[PDB]
Amino acid sequence: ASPVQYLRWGDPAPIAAVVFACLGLLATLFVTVVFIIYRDTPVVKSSSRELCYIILAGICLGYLCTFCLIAKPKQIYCYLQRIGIGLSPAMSYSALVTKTYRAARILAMSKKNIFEMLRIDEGLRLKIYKDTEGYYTIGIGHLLTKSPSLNAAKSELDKAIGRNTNGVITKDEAEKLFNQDVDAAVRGILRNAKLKPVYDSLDAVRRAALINMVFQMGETGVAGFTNSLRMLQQKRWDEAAVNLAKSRWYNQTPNRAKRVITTFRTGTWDAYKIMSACAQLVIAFILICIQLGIIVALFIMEPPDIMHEVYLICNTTNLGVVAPLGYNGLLILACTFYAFKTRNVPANFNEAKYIAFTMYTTCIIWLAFVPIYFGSNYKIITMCFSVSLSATVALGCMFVPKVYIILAKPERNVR
Ligand SMILES: CCCCCCCC/C=C\CCCCCCCC(=O)O
Ligand SMILES: CCCCCCCC/C=C\CCCCCCCC(=O)O
Ligand SMILES: CCCCCCCC/C=C\CCCCCCCC(=O)O
Ligand SMILES: CCCCCCCC/C=C\CCCCCCCC(=O)O
Repeated sequence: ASPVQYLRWGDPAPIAAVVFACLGLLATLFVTVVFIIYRDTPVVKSSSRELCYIILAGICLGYLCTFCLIAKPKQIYCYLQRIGIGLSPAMSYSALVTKTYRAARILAMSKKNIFEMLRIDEGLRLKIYKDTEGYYTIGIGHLLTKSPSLNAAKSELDKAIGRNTNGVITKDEAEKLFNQDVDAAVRGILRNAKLKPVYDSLDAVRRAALINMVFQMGETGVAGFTNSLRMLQQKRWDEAAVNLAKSRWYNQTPNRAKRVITTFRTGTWDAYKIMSACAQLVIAFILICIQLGIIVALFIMEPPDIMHEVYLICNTTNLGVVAPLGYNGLLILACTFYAFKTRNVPANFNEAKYIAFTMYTTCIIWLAFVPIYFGSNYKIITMCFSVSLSATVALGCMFVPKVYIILAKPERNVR
């Protein structure tokens, strides 16, 4: 009848879900108006604002589902229940997986440049060899094993590549091996206090130049260029260029040092030799249309109907929940994969950090939703609270920090 009547009767649940949904709707409208009024601010215009609007619409639909699950005895409401509870997480996570996939592609294309730089400078061997220390190595100085068995080296190489290599790889396989080495080198940099301040206060190209220097001499040797590192930190490229040209490393390996110094100076890859926007909308549209087609197919197979109360009970069985839940869970898994592969990306004021934390919480909440909902005797209220909680964790972990930066730190809103 009425949630207030159920509160007066002794059930403090329907009116609570209504208040939750109303607060969520008000918060979604607040965040949307903030992001529209401040569309040209660098914090908003740096991400996919259209995909952000798609995610906001998903959150709003997830909150509106409570008014469908707690409504009057009507048929269109039994339809809109399934539509909303299937499309809200779909609408959010399709845009989210598009964003995370584009971020992962950007990261791969960024590492490709360092691979090309150190292929030009250091070199590469597609067959297994031994380093000067006498240990099995292949590619751009990638250690296979410290053990003295060529068969063990080939075993670890096959285990790392995933194919019967027989001691021979390709350039892309060598790039895959080189990505782990550059990750380890960056970790070694961020742990030394004589290299981390410069590394964090640089752009990508100069970070790559410093990585090349570390690959050539080591972190302890690169830490010797104290004055030049401080010049680079203070964005004094023209002076650091000369001070590096005065070095003994420049006189021992001049050809590579010239390119590294020119890279440090100009900030471009000119010294060496080396995803659309409307496409993301269409991809998210297709991913949402797949879920909508699932929903329509279940409408045709199992037509909605009132079973037969403030709860509009419908004939929604378990399959009509399992299939959309399954597709949304696959979306969540892909989202989590691509957001974990990009967890340390600092773009958009470290947006991927909050994205990854939100994806972790969503995975946990859904893994808990399965046995809680399916082993429950109050399924409508649990569905209400679960959808509202997922929308809430999304809106709070992803959009609340941005609105906080906009409406409280207007000076940090700079590229
Ligand atoms: C920071 C701003 C405040 C945020 C918290 C707002 C809290 C709102 C909570 C619910 C309001 C009261 C619910 C209405 C009770 C209905 C019972 C009746 O009217 O008879
Ligand atoms: C009446 C339902 C609740 C209305 C409050 C929520 C309003 C925002 C809803 C979803 C955000 C995405 C929809 C609009 C996108 C931005 C509009 C635009 O840029 O033209
Ligand atoms: C501050 C935000 C919350 C303010 C209090 C809002 C709670 C009371 C509002 C009305 C709830 C009506 C919900 C509609 C469901 C009843 C329809 C039905 O049961 O058939
Ligand atoms: C970007 C995603 C936009 C999604 C917004 C909401 C989606 C609503 C889409 C159309 C609903 C049509 C459902 C079919 C009607 C019932 C008839 C039937 O299936 O037999």
